[PDB]
Amino acid sequence: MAIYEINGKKPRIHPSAFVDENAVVIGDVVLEEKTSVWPSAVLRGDIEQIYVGKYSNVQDNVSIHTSHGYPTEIGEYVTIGHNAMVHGAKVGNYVIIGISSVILDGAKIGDHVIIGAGAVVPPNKEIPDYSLVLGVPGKVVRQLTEEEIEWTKKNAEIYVELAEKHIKGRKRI
Amino acid sequence: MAIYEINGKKPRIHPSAFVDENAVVIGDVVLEEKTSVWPSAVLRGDIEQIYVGKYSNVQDNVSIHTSHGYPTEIGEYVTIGHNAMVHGAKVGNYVIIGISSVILDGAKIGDHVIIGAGAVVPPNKEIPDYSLVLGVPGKVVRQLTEEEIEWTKKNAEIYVELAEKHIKGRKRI
Amino acid sequence: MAIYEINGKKPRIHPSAFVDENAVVIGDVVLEEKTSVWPSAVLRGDIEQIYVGKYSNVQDNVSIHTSHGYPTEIGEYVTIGHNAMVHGAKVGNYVIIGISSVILDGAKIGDHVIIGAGAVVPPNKEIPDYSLVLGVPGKVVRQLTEEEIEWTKKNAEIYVELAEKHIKGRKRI
Ligand SMILES: [Ca+2]
Ligand SMILES: [Ca+2]
Ligand SMILES: [Ca+2]
Ligand SMILES: [Ca+2]
Ligand SMILES: [Ca+2]
Ligand SMILES: [Ca+2]
Ligand SMILES: [Ca+2]
Ligand SMILES: [Ca+2]
Ligand SMILES: [Cl-]
Ligand SMILES: [Cl-]
Ligand SMILES: [Cl-]
Ligand SMILES: [Zn+2]
Ligand SMILES: [Zn+2]
Ligand SMILES: [Zn+2]
Repeated sequence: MAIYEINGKKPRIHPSAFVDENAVVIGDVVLEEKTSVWPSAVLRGDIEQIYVGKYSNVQDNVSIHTSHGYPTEIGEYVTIGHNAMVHGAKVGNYVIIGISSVILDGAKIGDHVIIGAGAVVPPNKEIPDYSLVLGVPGKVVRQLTEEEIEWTKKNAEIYVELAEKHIKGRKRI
Repeated sequence: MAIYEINGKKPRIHPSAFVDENAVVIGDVVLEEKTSVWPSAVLRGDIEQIYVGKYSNVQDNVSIHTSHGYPTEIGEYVTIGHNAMVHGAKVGNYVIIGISSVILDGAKIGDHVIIGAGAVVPPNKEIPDYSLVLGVPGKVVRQLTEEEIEWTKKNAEIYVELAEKHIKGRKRI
Repeated sequence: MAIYEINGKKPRIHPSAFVDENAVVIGDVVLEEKTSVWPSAVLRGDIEQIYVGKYSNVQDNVSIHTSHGYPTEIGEYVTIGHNAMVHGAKVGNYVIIGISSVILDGAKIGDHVIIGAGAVVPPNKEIPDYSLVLGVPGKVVRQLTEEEIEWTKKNAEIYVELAEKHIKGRKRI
């Protein structure tokens, strides 16, 4: 994307990662292998670090930030849905963060979790593995089905391929 | 906006359309006559096509995407509110998509419909004509009034004029 | 940010304000001393004026707009959270607009108010001072605590310092 350093920090971006030139990555941000950051997404690492694990995607118009003492750590095969916002939270592996949802400071999202579109996970809220979270404040309404569990990985894999397609075939006109 | 092709697809944009240079239009996207795409809006046509009918506007920080087998088709005189997100859905004519609302895959929004701000239309949800939709999950709470019906067109017309004003009078400083 | 005039209006920006180059400021917009506009934020002053008072911040992916007869006026020490949207509303001093929340036309937000993440303040809704607002439609659920009241200022002060850090230490790479 448009990539920036701020005072002593430069983003650490794996060569295989896709960062749309219209995305904004600033400071203390780590993007691992096969990650992807889409148009208009903002990863502002000007306070605590923002870490994005392997095979994870940060979709269009998403914002990721932190609070003092609350870094944002994202696991592997994580899908951060369009227009969602993650703030100073810990997100496990195989997690689908719903479109336009919000994850607040201190929250701990387990593995194989789906956060519904528009849901808001309150500060310090701990979400167990295999949970479906809906509402504002977000509640665990039930456990995921086998189909949804397979989807928590599939969604991310689709993006890994999409990222490569953009890396190789995008052309500004 | 910042316009891009991806592998064999180039956006088809009508000469009268306004696409803010800060918007992002990629791939298989069709923008008809008198449409407008505002700052920070993202129309990513990298899977299925995104079609935007005549006199329709896609406001600031909006994201439009699709899923395999689920293209996004927008009708005429449609207002896609600031920060809203439309994903693989069919939207009819004279529809006001509320600010920061979400329309999910397979949804079919009828004509002369108003989706409230922050509402979430679930996947495959069918919304009848003349409906007011509120909530998460979005429910049809009542039919529109005559004033609201006239507004479903007026809102779009205001934007058609606004688009022309920007086309002719915008200047970067 | 990317700054623009539209027909006779040029933004009035105080020398001390920070406007990220990835933000979009258009037309009739006033940004006072020590204000800050972050990446992907959009302040579109193409209808009525958008005024942002001293020490206030407009975070990443936020959109601010107006309606005919409804300008947007923001007071001092106001924090407009990531991905929030303010439309033709009046916001007082020491107000925290929650992440991904929505403030609609004609709304009047009092001083020392916290709007919860994802909440939607309905058109013409008046929120009294020292209120905590939650829900859709947004309701005053209780008065703020002393800690929250001190936070309504602290949040903004953190940003004033952050803005200066970016003004002096940002570097594109
Ligand atoms: Ca390695
Ligand atoms: Ca944006
Ligand atoms: Ca948003
Ligand atoms: Ca390969
Ligand atoms: Ca024609
Ligand atoms: Ca004309
Ligand atoms: Ca002064
Ligand atoms: Ca100083
Ligand atoms: Cl729970
Ligand atoms: Cl219904
Ligand atoms: Cl109330
Ligand atoms: Zn923040
Ligand atoms: Zn998508
Ligand atoms: Zn508007």
